[PDB]
Amino acid sequence: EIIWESLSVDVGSQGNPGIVEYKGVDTKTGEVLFEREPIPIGTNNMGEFLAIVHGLRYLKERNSRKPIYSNSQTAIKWVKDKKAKSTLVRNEETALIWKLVDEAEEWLNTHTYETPILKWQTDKWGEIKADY
Amino acid sequence: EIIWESLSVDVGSQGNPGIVEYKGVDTKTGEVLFEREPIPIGTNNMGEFLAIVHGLRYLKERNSRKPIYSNSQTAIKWVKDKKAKSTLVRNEETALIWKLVDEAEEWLNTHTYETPILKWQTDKWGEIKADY
DNA sequence: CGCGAATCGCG
DNA sequence: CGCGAATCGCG
Repeated sequence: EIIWESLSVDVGSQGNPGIVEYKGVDTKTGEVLFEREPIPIGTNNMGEFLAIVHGLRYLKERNSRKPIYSNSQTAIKWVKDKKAKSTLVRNEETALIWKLVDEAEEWLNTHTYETPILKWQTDKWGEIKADY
Repeated sequence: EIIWESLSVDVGSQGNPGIVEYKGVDTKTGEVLFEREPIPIGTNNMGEFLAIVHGLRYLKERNSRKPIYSNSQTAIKWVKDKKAKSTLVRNEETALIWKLVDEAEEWLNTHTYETPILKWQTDKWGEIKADY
């Protein structure tokens, strides 16, 4: 079952592709540990991929042993693969989200980390904490 | 139902990826109208994509009004899209099949053709004629 | 509404 | 055996 001493990372979109944001919350207290303000164009999967890698950087900085939960099979797999296999066109309007994704991949390719990245089982455990 | 005055195009593989060949046969008489000798490395889908575009070039040359049948949803869609969305790595060993695919796409991009490309319904009509 | 992973026919 | 199109959870 559930490690409550953990970080849950969630993405917020509505229109997909469209404005995307994300945050990292303490799984137990719901305390917001980091948040990214709205990016004008991205996809759910790119935003959740960024949320996971930001969570990794955040916990590594803090020397934390906590795991990360995500409800996204896709973003967990992209993090494992060190590759975000997004279909989002690369153009002037998507340049920011692609720059951030590209740089998150480079981070993954050049650092080690011990944080377990675990799948949040929404059908058994309810909504990921503080789900947008 | 079935237009018997037509061309059926089929691919032959075994190992996929692996040696690939294809041919075009008269749907009715089974007469072999063209055949490509074995290409040492390709995939089923790339071979069937080539078989369809070869069939188009063959019939156009002959001023023929005949349709082409294929049992491949994938190769029909790649021909429609004028793009073969193969995952086959581009390396020294796959250079020949990729050169042929690239040149078949260019053909599609630079010619018009009236040949209908129709899906062969194997579950109702049995095996595509002269199936390898 | 769209995004992508996980889940048939074909040789 | 693998190749790709057609066919769930998530916000």
